[PDB]
Amino acid sequence: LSPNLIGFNSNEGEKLLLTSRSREDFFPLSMQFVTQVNQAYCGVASIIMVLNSLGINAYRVFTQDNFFSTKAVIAPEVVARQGMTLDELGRLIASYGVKVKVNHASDTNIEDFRKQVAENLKQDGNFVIVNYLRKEIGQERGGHISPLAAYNEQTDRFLIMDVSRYKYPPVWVKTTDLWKAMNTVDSVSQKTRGFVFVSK
Ligand SMILES: *C(=O)[C@H](CS)NC(=O)CC[C@H](N)C(=O)O
Ligand SMILES: [Ca+2]
Ligand SMILES: [Cl-]
Repeated sequence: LSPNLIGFNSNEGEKLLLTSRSREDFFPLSMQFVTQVNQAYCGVASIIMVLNSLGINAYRVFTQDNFFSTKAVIAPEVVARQGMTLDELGRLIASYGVKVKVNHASDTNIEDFRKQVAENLKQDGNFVIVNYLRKEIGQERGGHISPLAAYNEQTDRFLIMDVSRYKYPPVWVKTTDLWKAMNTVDSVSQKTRGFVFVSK
């Protein structure tokens, strides 16, 4: 990992969870944590984690293999090649009748991101998924999607539950770096990246 990130797979990373007071969502999300089934499915993995964490009925559970079994929003063949945009992520979640608030970085700011997300992370029954450019947080890749689990107030870092579990552990990222990474233009959408709030 680049030195600006603190891996959850370290004593320091564990301590950031232990000293966080905005960490409720870590529990149900970790309980549903999955590895993206292929290199393009980060958004699908993120969605099914959140849907299962919310208790959404599809035992009747969501799976990356059953998610598209919704197709009218975006075809699985398109997602397999290109992933999904922030707006497509919103619509895919909404296709199962769940409430979504999509926040493009261009329409908000770092202070409101931090405040609203930190408050959300204290609450069960709702969740946050981020869409960000990996290069901007010191990681390898283009645009990625994963849920957020916790916020450490002392260090101003958010815990990303990275669904690329074969490649990276969950990481604690500085708010400033995560903001910079969301405040990037996705060439597919020609819109900024950002974050989504998900609730019943
Ligand atoms: C994760 O597996 C995929 C890899 S392409 N990423 C996304 O679905 C986000 C894609 C979107 N266009 C972006 O660039 O942020
Ligand atoms: Ca929450
Ligand atoms: Cl799965």
